[PDB]
Order: sequence, then C-alpha cells, then structure tokens
Amino acid sequence: ALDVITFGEAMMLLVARPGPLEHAEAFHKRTAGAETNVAIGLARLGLKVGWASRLGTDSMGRYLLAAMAAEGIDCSHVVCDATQKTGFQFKGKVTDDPPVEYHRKGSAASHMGVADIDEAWLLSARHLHATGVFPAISATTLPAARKTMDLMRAAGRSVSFDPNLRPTLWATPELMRDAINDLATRADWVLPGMEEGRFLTGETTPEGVARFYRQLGAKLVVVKLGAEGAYFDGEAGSGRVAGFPVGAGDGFAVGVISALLDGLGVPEAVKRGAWIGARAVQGLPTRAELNAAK
Amino acid sequence: ALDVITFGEAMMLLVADRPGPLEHAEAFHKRTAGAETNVAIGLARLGLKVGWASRLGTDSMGRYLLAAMAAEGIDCSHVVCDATQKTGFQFKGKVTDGPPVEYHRKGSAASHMGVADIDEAWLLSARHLHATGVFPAISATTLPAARKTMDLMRAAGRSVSFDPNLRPTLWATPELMRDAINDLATRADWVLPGMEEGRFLTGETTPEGVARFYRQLGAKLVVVKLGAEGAYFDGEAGSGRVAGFPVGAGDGFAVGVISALLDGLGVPEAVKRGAWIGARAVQGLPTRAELNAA
Ligand SMILES: [Cl-]
Repeated sequence: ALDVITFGEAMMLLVARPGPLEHAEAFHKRTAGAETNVAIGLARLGLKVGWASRLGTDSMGRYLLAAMAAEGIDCSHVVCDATQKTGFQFKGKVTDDPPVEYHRKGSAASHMGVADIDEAWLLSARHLHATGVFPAISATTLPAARKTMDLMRAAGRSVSFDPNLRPTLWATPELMRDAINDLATRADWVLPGMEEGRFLTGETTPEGVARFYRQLGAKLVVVKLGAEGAYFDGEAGSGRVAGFPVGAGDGFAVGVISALLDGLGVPEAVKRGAWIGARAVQGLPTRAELNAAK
Repeated sequence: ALDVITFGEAMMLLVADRPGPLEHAEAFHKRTAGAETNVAIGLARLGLKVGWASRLGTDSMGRYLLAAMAAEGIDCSHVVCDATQKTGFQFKGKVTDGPPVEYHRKGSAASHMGVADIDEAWLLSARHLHATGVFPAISATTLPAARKTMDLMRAAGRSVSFDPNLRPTLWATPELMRDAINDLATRADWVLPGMEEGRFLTGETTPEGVARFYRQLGAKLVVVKLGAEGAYFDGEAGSGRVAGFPVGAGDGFAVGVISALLDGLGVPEAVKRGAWIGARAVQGLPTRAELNAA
C-alpha cells in the first residue's frame, strides 16, 4: 500500500535581515521538522510516504498540512485537533549557523502516544523510518516510538533508525544515551554519524560504532564519516564508500532508504546517500536530478 | 510620580504581507497588540508619565514587546519577564477590503497574573488607573486582580477609568461577561462605553439610559461613544453631546478623554479630544505635536 511511514513533529519556521530576533521587522515562512525532511526527500523521489503526527486547527497547522500534501505525502494520519496547538520556531539571518529559537513545549505532536498508533495502517507500509527526534519530544512519545518499531519488526517490515541527537529535548545526556541505544535495539538499519557514535558507544572507530550496533541486533549499520564518505557493516559484509567534494544527514538518510527500497545494493545505496548528503548541504532532489547525475 | 498606570497583556502581532487567507501568506510584519497597551502608547505619546504592569516570556517575542513598549517612554519596571512562561502572539491577515485575528494567547505569562502581582505602593504613586474589559477576561486569576486594582485606587481617592470592552471568546458564558464587566463598573469614576456594548450591558437603547445605568452604579462620569455621531457625556457638572469628526477607534477615544481630564481640561473639550483621536485612528496615535495642530 505504501513504501515508508514516519512519525514526527513539523513546525512552522519563521525566518527573519540579520541581527537579533527581537529587532527583525519581517519573517518568511518555511517548514521545519526532522522526520518530515526525510518524508519530503522520499516523496520527491517518487516513493509513497505517509506521515503520522498531530496539529492544531489553526493557521500554522493548516499551512503545514498543505505544504506536506503538496510534496506528495499521505497526511491521512495527521490528526488535526482544535484543542491543541502547532509548534513554530524562529531563525535569524546568518552572514558568517543561525541560532534557532523553538516554541514547541506542549504542542499537539508532544501529546502523541501509543494510543495514536493505527496498527493496521502502520503495517500497510514496507518500511518505517525512525529518528531520535520524535522519541525525544515528550514523556508520551518515547513509548510511542518504541511500539512503532516493535510492531513493525514483528510484522517482518523494514525498520530504519537514525540516532539523531538533540540534547535540548532530553533531561540528561545519560538519559538520551540510554533511550537512543535502547531504540537501536529495535532497528534493522542504523545510520549513525561518527561523532554521535563516539558519544553513544565510546568507540573511536567506524568499525567500532558498527560492531556495537550489530551486537544490539541490526542487519545493517552505515556510519557517516563526512568528507571521507561512509563506512558500512552488513550481513553481506563491510567496506567504505568515497563520498563527495562540497541537512547532510537527512539527505544521506533519503539516499540509503530510497535505494535499499528500489532494490539496490548496499554500496550503491550508500553512494546515493553520499550524493544527496553532499548535494543538499547547498534542495532535496527529484528522480529527474537523481538520474541525471549518473 | 506617574500620571497613569494600566494592567494588561500585550502580544506580538504578525501581519500578513498580502490579502490571502492566513495559511497562504509567505511573509509577516511585526507590530504590537493589546488593548491596555495601545492606550498606554497614546497617553505616552501625548507626554504623560505612564507605567505598564504585565508578564512576558524572555523569548524573543517577549523581548520585542518589552523594548517596543519602552521606546515609547512607558515605565516598564513592573513588567516581569519570567523565563518559565510564554509570550502571547497573534496573526492578522490584510484586507483588500472587508480582517480576522487569530489569537495565540492561552496559558501565556500575562494570563498567570493575580493579586500577588500588584505592587501597592507603586500603583498609588500614579494619579490615575485605566482599566478595560480585556485584562479581567484573561484567566480566572486576572479578575481578582482587576477588582482589587480598582478598589485600591479608589479608597486612596485616586482616579479610575473604565472602558467596558467586550471580548466574548475570553468569557465562559456571555452572561458572566455581563455580570462581571458591570460589577467592575462598580469601581470606576469614569465609564467609557460604546452604544453597542451599552445596549448589551444595560438593556437600554438610548445613550441617556446607558449613561444613567452607570451613574446609578456610582460613576462620576459616563461618556458614551457614538461612532461618527460623536459622543454623549453624563457627569456631575451636567450632560451634553459632542459632534465628532468625519472620515482601533475606541482606544483613540479613551486616550483622548483620559489625557484631557488629567491635563486639566473640562469634560466637553475632553470628549472632543477623545473624538478627534478616535476619528484619526479610524483612518497612528498622535504626538502632542500632531495634536497641537487644531
Ligand atoms: Cl487585546
């Protein structure tokens, strides 16, 4: 019925002329949200994607739905609730990364829990993408992310996990590490950045990060090495993939998930991610631009 | 030490840059909103010593509100900027002609105010308190504080102004609205109703009636606003009508009549000031200078 499903929060991003936020007279709308950025990537590459979440019925919320719908994303499981609020966020202009101010405590998406899961619908998908953002949002969402991956594993469906770190969202670094690595226990594909891997695992090498996720029971670990590319450790074996010259994480995740699902090999999937990773840090490609690059 | 104190919530006003519905906007401009504050900005531009009391977050919107209120000359020493609480905000669309506000003010820092917030010595140090129907309508903790704010200022024989604004969305039953606004009327020297509001509040259909309703509840002055028709006034020295000029306007009106009476002008010249500023606002609250032209 559907290639990929994600659970997460989307927010309206108001982007400021530079200086401090209080001094800006004008803002432009954009869209923000970690899982939704991967959603958009996969949709633009012609995959069938559904997004689950909550939103208020307010104008911000209405804008988010439209933006998501217009990218080609099934939003049937975005409960709109007039009793709750959408989140939003401010970013200033950078001339020299602009600091982002967030307004999302108590948002509709933070109220999600296990009761928000529609099992039959989850299962109608080939693949679940999961991130360390959604589970971090609140006390209810962490269990909801657990059940989501569990449900999907037991149905013999692909589970993808990108151990994103947002220290702002978790009580203590220790708590984040325990929650992230415990969730990695429920994934088939684990996609860690090298710096997050050092942090989560204490391993100083890509091979070390990967063995760590394999030992917690994971068929595939791809470690992102930045300029030097990526390293991968799977049931077929191991190797490195060179990457590109020169945000990059999301694009890299759009890369491997989309390739592994199109039936491509693991080195070839990693190449795609390197390509979209490099490419978007400039902007998430369509199939048109994909095919054009080789 | 201060001419006038008000209590109330300011919010940040985001204005759509083009006439569409809100969700289809692409840019917004920054302004201030809030009934008590608009009155405060006008009185301050007319030269009066005005102190404002409120709560705001220490988020960027809060810091904007504090700074835009202070660049007007308003005494902000009693604005608590509480880092644990959130700043209110709103959206307005542009009207090609025909606009609707979307308010985001539930559970805001200002809604948390109560009697504990009032600094008695500080209040008493101003000649006059100006009050509205909004502040008391904000949360269950603000009504007590409006009531008490007025009580205090009267017993000390200071001057109290009341503008019976109706905001139904803010009140639980319409009837409570009527009971509360009218019970507050019990605590003002000067009551500033609009005919429409007065008809709802009092049941009367002629100004002379609306006026005698609030005289009987113990007001020294009622000035009933009539639109382009001007105003009717009913006070201890006598009654009358003022023409009113030709072509937001309530707020101008009260800035006009409050500043004149505190400036030492008689009631009838005060209502015409009120009336000039009101009509100006329909077309931007005047400097003393713009005022001295006419
Ligand atoms: Cl208001």
